[PDB]
This record gives sequence, structure tokens and C-alpha cells, in this order.
Amino acid sequence: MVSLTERRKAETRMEIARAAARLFVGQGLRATRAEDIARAAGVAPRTFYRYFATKEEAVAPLYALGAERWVRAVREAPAELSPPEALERAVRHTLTPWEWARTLIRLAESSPALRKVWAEVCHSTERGLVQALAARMSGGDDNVAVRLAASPRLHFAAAVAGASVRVAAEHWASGARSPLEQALLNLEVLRGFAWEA
Amino acid sequence: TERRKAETRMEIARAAARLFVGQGLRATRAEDIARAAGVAPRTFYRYFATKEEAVAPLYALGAERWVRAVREAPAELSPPEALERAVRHTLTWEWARTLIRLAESSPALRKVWAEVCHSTERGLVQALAARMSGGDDNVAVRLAASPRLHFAAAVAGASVRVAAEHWASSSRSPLEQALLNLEVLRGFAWE
Repeated sequence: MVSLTERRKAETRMEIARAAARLFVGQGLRATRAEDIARAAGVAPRTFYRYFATKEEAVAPLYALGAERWVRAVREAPAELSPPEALERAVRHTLTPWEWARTLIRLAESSPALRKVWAEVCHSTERGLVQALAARMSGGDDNVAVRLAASPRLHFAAAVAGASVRVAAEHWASGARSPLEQALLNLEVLRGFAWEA
Repeated sequence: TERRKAETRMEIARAAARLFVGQGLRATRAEDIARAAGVAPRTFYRYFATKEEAVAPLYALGAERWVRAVREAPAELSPPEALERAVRHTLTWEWARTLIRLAESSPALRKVWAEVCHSTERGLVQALAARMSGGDDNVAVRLAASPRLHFAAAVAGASVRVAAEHWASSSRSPLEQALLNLEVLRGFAWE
């Protein structure tokens, strides 16, 4: 149970983040000021600055939240599914509504502040994927999970999984409406991966 | 004429690496890098926004040695085989080892490293497209726009990077690991 007072602040925070994304997509980053984001979220600028030091920080949580929900659905997928299945299922269950994703991903390239946020997410996603995968193979055993998450095989598989969605996203953002199918196809390369070696 | 700049810039990067390795990043300011390189701090910030950026050109030299070897591989060879040839030549140290190892500690440096690896992908797509083109610049252009190639280049790049990370982590060239990781592209539809 988190307090109603914290739940309301956290909701306000995410409303600011969404309003930021919604402005950046409509009108770009350059023309958008912290005070327009505040106005769009229906809050005073002081409220804006309670949560975010800059407008780039306001939108930064969306990148993270989408990566972290994907990672989570990879872990929580039903146990019997194979890793490609868990991965691909999690993609479908978490990363699908597009044009709002497009410009955001394109901002991760053109803005220096968001280039760093995007790098941080990608790395962070790669690491959580290592952890989720180790949890799917560990059979409840912490010592096994630790050994697996140390493994270059899992680090590599996670980079590949990460790269599967990232390349689909980036290349799509820089023709075909579904970056999805491309991401899903990409992930299929992990079918039959050798987890030991 | 620009050769002198690229030279100053390589010298700054080598100075940085020497200090980072020998005393760590925290003890090293952009200005100590300057002095070690014999340049003024204004000169330093003309090339590098931050001290961690000053090590990019060292990572870049290794990465582009690999992209180059892919380009220069016998033109008969298959892309997968070209990648194997490039890995073989490239990977077949301790400055590299520790520089990469330092990134484990520092997010700012890890960012610079990750960034260099990611630029490499663009070089790879271009290299791979040129081979497959068999000639036509416009074949090569069209091929370079294809997702399948973009994904293959990311996977090859990861194959080497994660190998290199694990190697740098280790006491044993990363060749072993990279090839093993590359085997994931066996049977890929290059198209």
C-alpha cells in the first residue's frame, strides 16, 4: 500500500511527462518550454520544477517506463514458454499501442540530453534482460541465477534481444507502420540459442 | 593541414588514457589531461565536451580497424565469412583491456564506449552493403536502407563488444567469445 498522497504526486508527475511528449511530437522540442509543458498538464510552473529540472527530464521517464514494463513481462511470462516466446510475447503485450513513438525515438538521436537518456535506458534494459532471463532459467535458485547472470552467453542474448527491438525502432523512426513485426522477426534469431558453451 | 589537429586530438586522447589508467577518473580533471598533452584547457574543450569523451578516439581506432577489415576482406567471401575474417584478423591488449575495463565503473565512460560501438554499426552496414552490391552504388544504397542488414550489423557489433567486455573483465583473447556469439547469424537471411 503506497499512500494516497504519494499516489497522487506520482500521477501528477506522469501527467507532466505525457504532456511533454505530446508537445514535443506536435511542435518539437526547441519551441517547447517548461512553462508550456506545465500549462498543458494543468499545473503551475513551480509544480513542474518540483519534479523535473528541465524539459528533457520531463519526457525521460517514458523511455524508461516502456523498457521496464517490457523487461517485466519477459520475466512474468508463463514459465514453460521458451525465451524467444517470452521475449516476443512480452513485446506484443507491452510495446504496442506509433507516431508518438516515432518522434520520441527520433529525439533520442537529435537532442543531446535525450541521447543520453536513451543510452541509459538501452543499457539499463540490457541489464534487466540479463536478470529476467536468469530468473527464467534459475528454477527458483538464487545461486543459479547469480551464475547465469554472470554468463557472457546471457549478456550476449540480452544484447541481441535489446538490439532486436532497438534497431527496429531506430531504423523505423529514421515505410512500414509496424516496427513491431520487424522487432518480432528480429527476436526469432534467438531460437535455438546455446545457453551453455 | 587538418592532420596536425587530428594529431593533437589523438594526443589528448592518449594523455587521457594514461591518466585514467594510472590514477582513475575521479582524480583526473580535464585540465590535467590538458597539461599531460601540452595544450591549454580551451584547446581541450575545443575537441571534447568532457574528460570522458577524450578516450573516444582510442576506442574508435579499434572499432574502425574491425569495420575496415570487413571492407578489405576477400570480395569472394560471404558477409558472415567476411565477419569471421575481420574478427580473426582484428582479434588474433592491456591498454585496450583496462580502458574497456574502466567503463565498468563509470557511466559517463560507459556511455562513450557504447557510443563508439554504436557508430561502428553504421560503418558496418555501409561496409556490408558495398560487398553485397557487387558494384552498384545504388545497389549498395538500397541494401544499406534494409532492416535485415541493420539488425545483422547490430548483432555482429554486439558479438564483438560483449566479447570484448567479458575479456576486459578477465585475467585469453576475446576472439573465442566473439566467434561463438557470431554463430547466431549462421543461416541469417541477408537478402
